[PDB]
Amino acid sequence: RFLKVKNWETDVVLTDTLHLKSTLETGCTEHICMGSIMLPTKDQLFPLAKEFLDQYYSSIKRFGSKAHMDRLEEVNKEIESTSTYQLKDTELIYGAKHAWRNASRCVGRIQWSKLQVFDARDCTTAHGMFNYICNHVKYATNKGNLRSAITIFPQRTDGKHDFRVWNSQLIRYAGYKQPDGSTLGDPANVQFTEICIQQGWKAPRGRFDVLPLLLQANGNDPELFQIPPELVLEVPIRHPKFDWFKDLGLKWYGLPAVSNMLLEIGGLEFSACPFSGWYMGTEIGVRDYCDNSRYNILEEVAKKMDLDMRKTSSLWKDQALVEINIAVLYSFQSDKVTIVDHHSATESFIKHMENEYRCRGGCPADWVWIVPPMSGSITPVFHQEMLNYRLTPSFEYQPDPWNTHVW
Amino acid sequence: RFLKVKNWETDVVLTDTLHLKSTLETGCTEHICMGSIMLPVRTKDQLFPLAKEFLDQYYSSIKRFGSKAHMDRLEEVNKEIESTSTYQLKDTELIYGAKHAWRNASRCVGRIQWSKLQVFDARDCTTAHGMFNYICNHVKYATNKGNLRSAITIFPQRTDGKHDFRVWNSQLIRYAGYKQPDGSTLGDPANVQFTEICIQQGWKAPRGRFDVLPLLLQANGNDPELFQIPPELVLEVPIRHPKFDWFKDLGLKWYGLPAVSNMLLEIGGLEFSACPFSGWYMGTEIGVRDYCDNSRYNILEEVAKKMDLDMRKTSSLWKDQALVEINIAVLYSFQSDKVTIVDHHSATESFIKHMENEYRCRGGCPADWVWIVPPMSGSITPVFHQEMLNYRLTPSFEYQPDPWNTHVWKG
Ligand code: HEM
Ligand code: HEM
Ligand SMILES: Cc1cc(N)nc(C[C@@H]2CNC[C@@H]2OCCNCC(F)(F)c2cccc(F)c2)c1
Ligand SMILES: Cc1cc(N)nc(C[C@@H]2CNC[C@@H]2OCCNCC(F)(F)c2cccc(F)c2)c1
Ligand SMILES: C[C@H](O)[C@H](O)[C@H]1CNc2nc(N)[nH]c(=O)c2N1
Ligand SMILES: C[C@H](O)[C@H](O)[C@H]1CNc2nc(N)[nH]c(=O)c2N1
Ligand SMILES: [Zn+2]
Repeated sequence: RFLKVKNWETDVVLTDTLHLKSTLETGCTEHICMGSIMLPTKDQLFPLAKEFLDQYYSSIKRFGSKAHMDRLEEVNKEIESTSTYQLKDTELIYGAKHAWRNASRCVGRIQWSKLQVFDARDCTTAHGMFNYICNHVKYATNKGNLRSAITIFPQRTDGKHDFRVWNSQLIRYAGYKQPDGSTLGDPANVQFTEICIQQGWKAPRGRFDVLPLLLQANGNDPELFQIPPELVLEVPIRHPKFDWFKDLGLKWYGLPAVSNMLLEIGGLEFSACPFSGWYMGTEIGVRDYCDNSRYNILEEVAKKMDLDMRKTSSLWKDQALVEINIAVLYSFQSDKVTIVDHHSATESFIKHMENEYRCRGGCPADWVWIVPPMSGSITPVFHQEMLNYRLTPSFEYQPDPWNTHVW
Repeated sequence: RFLKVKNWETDVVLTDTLHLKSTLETGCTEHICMGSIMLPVRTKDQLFPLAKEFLDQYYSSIKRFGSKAHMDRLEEVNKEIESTSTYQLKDTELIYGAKHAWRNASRCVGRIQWSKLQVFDARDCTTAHGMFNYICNHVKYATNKGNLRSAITIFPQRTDGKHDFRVWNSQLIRYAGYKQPDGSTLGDPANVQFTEICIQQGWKAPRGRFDVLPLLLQANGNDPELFQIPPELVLEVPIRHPKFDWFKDLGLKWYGLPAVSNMLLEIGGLEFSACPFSGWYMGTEIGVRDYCDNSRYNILEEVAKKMDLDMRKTSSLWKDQALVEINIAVLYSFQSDKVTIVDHHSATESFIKHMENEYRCRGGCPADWVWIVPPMSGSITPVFHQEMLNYRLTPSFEYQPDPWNTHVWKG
């Protein structure tokens, strides 16, 4: 029942008891581990609400109090009569923060309790969604001094009136297939860009075109909105040593903001809940720039560095990778836009894990995602055993709405 | 039933059926994943089924399933177990079994090579001196003056668990470690405990930074005995850098032959507690782990100091810069000395081709992503982007606890 995790660098051993509260399935079984797979009614709703409210009242040291019992009574009456219920503001804030706390793939959770929650449950139209999202963008960006935030649109009802942000992130670049076979812009976004144009977007047809928002309110057909250009903070990428680096013409945006997940709190489902923090540098320098399926820039940089590209064993890919990641960090830091390096972020996560074991009895963590995509074992998380399990409140991936939607 | 894995870079999707042949447990449940946990006497009753499963697999592989030879071998083994409580593998079976234990090793990125394994049958061995001679021969054959050849030496199987053959060393070749009164460590800090055991057993320690440890060998459950591998059989590579002439004066070297000696080989329910095996290094093992782990030789600072990197803030990525240069130096040095080594790009690319082939001909390839992805430059290797399924197939290699914890000292 009680499980131990060992750090092999320090010999520190921690005991996990929190996993006993896990509810949902991992995808693994006693016969098969799926650790590396990316995607592994009134009757159902009351136990979910009760479980949540119990943890909430426990959190504020009022478990088994009259107010605890009265709220449980209130919620039960509301579900029986209306088939759902509404969260109190205090409950919504607690829930959003805990969804982040429970996000096993997130290295940045030392920050979990510092989250600004924007209650957008009074929103009714796609134009309303756009205004809420602009305000989130401006608040979170804060002229480069980034602040974590989430904006929460109305919860699911019958499932035919969902609020959804069609975009995977609030800010991303367009991709276009070229009449010569190559891709201009971000190849990740070709399909979404096409849907945008199909819905009327006038595409600039450049390499770094900020995509418009496609917003769905109340199960309606999604609508197109452009984020005011002056709210989208971008960083030109230069290198502190290589003057030629700026000539690659690279830039990235300052605000990482995931907009396609589903927030579950107390059995209630918030299908539009865009949230934002700040970048860890490797996301941009390793994945966005160097994935073969993305901007794929390793060859160009290595050439400009005049490395021997004839043999893999010269480690030319590795040398150029480090330089790209040095450039990303330098550029953000020079322009006073919040960023964290992978050494700093992983060190903080280990401290967060220790805090969580001490105060909560554990911390669900997914090693496959937590270990950075470069220099893995020179970061402390590589050497740390982690247990992965699912706790609620939670964030869950949801499929692209253009698969599901009927026009 | 069918399980799919996807490659997120190529969109190639593969379908696993081989997982249906798995019966042993992973550590994981529907409620918890233990994929990053390093560590997640048989009765007759349990032995014949295991022997039957194995022999069925072997006879299928030689296309003789259900033959008279297959049926006669089943009867022969059944009678041997009923009568003696165990059985002996034919040489052909032992070879097939050792190759399949490697093919099945989900943490091994080098498995494209699995069918090329030289098997040394040491089941006639009776004493520690006998074990020493067999291990010396293994080292010489596998080293092959730098042109490394994969091999395994298999000592007698477990009988009652009171007469185990064991190599106490975790690898045939490793360097000593010495803890100093001031808390600093000379040599490899991973080996301090074992080094103290060797000294207690009578080893005269040179007390330098790269002293090759002696072998500590246990035959037939007896107390282990110390033996020094002839120095002329231990091939080493001094580490230098192609551009940085100061790299040589760090005084680094490493041994050419990686040889794991602490694992248990299970074939058909039989347990081979002493089965040292060897291949060749992937460079990152040495350049990333052995040299740069904080708990090992821990050379990053000294290298970065000599490179004159900005060390006041981690965001200069000085650790990452020094890491790459160290790994270039390891590959360069081995290559210049004509000692077989593989870089992480080549090894992972070959692994993906191996895995795809296995899906096509075998219906699967169990793989442990946490171990298969290299400890540097993870996402610029193709394995990072490849979904994997981890499950346990037999024959297999299993970790066993260090024998000094469990040994009954005879005196
Ligand atoms: C404040 C700074 C933050 C940092 C440095 C950070 C860092 C990261 C990183 C590096 C990842 C892996 C992302 C990837 O590889 O795509 C991640 C994932 C994730 N983060 Fe955090 N994060 C931060 C804030 C937040 C916030 C505010 C939330 C929610 C309120 C959050 C929830 C999540 C979730 C749910 C995932 C998994 C996403 C997915 O499945 O695609 N993070 N984070
Ligand atoms: C021929 C070249 C080979 C290469 C490049 C190679 C590469 C590797 C690497 C990089 C690892 C992870 C090592 C670590 O992090 O400690 C590994 C693990 C492993 N290898 Fe291979 N290997 C080779 C040959 C072999 C052979 C000949 C066998 C057995 C016959 C074998 C069986 C295993 C096993 C059982 C593990 C898991 C070890 C453990 O749990 O400690 N390998 N290999
Ligand atoms: C298939 C699938 C499943 C899943 N759960 N998730 C995905 C998104 C992928 C994961 N890996 C790359 C891409 O995710 C891109 C988004 N990255 C995270 C971030 F940049 F948006 C971010 C960083 C810090 C804070 C913050 F709020 C947001 C795909
Ligand atoms: C706790 C625990 C469990 C486990 N299964 N295993 C360990 C050995 C660890 C794994 N990671 C570092 C160390 O293993 C060190 C040995 N590495 C493998 C090698 F170098 F010997 C080798 C390389 C290529 C071919 C070959 F035949 C041998 C510890
Ligand atoms: C197949 C494998 O699970 C996949 O490539 C994962 C690996 N680890 C990751 N880790 C993070 N942080 N983000 C990712 O997108 C991925 N991708
Ligand atoms: C805790 C974690 O599982 C551990 O540090 C693992 C990670 N991946 C590894 N991968 C390899 N090849 N070898 C190792 O020793 C490890 N160590
Ligand atoms: Zn698992």
